[PDB]
Amino acid sequence: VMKLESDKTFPIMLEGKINGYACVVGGKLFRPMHVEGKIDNDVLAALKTKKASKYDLEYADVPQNMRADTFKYTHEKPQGYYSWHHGAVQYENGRFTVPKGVGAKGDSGRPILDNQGRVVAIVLGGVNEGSRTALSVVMWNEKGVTVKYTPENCEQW
Amino acid sequence: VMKLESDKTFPIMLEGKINGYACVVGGKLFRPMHVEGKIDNDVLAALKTKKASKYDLEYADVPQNMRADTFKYTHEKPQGYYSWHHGAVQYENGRFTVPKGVGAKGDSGRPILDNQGRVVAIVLGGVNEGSRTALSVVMWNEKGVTVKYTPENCEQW
Amino acid sequence: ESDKTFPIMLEGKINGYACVVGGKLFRPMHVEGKIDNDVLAALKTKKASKYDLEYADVPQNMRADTFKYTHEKPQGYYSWHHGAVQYENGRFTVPKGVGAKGDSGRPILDNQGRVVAIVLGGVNEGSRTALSVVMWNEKGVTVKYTPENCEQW
Repeated sequence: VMKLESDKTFPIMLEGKINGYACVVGGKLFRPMHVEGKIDNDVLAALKTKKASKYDLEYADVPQNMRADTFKYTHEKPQGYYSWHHGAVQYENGRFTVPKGVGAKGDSGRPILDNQGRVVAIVLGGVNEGSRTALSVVMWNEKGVTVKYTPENCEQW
Repeated sequence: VMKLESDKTFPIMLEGKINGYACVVGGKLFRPMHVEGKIDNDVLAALKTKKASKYDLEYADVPQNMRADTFKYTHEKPQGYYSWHHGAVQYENGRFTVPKGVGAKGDSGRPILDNQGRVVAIVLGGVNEGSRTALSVVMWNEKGVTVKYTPENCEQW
Repeated sequence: ESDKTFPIMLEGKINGYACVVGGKLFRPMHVEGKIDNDVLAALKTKKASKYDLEYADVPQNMRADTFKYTHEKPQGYYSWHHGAVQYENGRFTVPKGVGAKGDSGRPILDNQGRVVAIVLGGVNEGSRTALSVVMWNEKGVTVKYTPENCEQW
């Protein structure tokens, strides 16, 4: 039994450029609503999406054959660190932050993960606040309720 | 357990039981006047309501943080079928009907929706007329004017 | 048996190789072209970017006719299409002047003919050339090792 985890995030192409990302979490597929482009994946690109303006997210149910190859998600956000494509992600007092100079237009849609490989949030954008850059994200509390958090003067990515 | 859609109808409690429902439509919260009890949502339960005896409806503007996530309504009511918590609702000859045995005390305030998810009416009560049971409701016409219809010998739910 | 690794054709040349290991088809992600086998060439692959690989579950009527792999990498000699390979310090090495563009995808086997790693690239380090590979540990976990300044093949 060879367990090779496959990509669960996919670049959204626009004018031949990576304008953001989509990902599959909990049998669903998500993409930031403010981000335009075509998912670099035929199968997923064809799926019709329901829109949730409140969360700047569009989503669709992933095909049956993919139901088992998606990110698991959790509400557990103890203060400490997590990871995302660019590296270390800090979580403290309800805000996710990354190092100054990391993160810019194009990262919208990237997931944030705990050490157990579980998704704790999806990035929508950010803003530099001194030595750190605070992120705008979609998260989830214990009840499964989706919550969107956006920092002061945030910039959509 | 991911919840992407917000609730739009909320039960009204009275002595531990559900006595009726309130719902958010067009940025406003509606509640049947004849129904007493506390809305099971602290923010909505505290809003000061404006009364309109004629329509047996109480209402108040929803706080902006919820204005966007409320039902869309319409005056379009072509003869045919609609839906509500209990199932198929028929609309013919200017009145809504449901099968016998469906609809009772506790259903006042529930909305009836069209296939596009828009609210066409709010239930205030009903009366059995044989194989079918006729509903009392408040609807909306062209001018956006609220209109109330009550079958013969109706009884408030 | 005998054909478990196939060439990946591009513009008429062999840009690399694909192989079936443990009921799965493997193909380097940085290698473009079509597998030299309609059956494998027809399967839809999933991307495994962290490992620079693309794979697909081979059909059932084939799972038994594919390479058998192992995590067992005891210091010693191994083999591949170009000859001897040495495993020492969690690193696979080949003699200098051996291995280059077109080898990505080739498997390395133990004395029992079991795959122990798939070649992704390599970088010369004097008399020996260090290989970048994809392998497995004592837990069935797929791993990717890449030497410094490793050029893709």
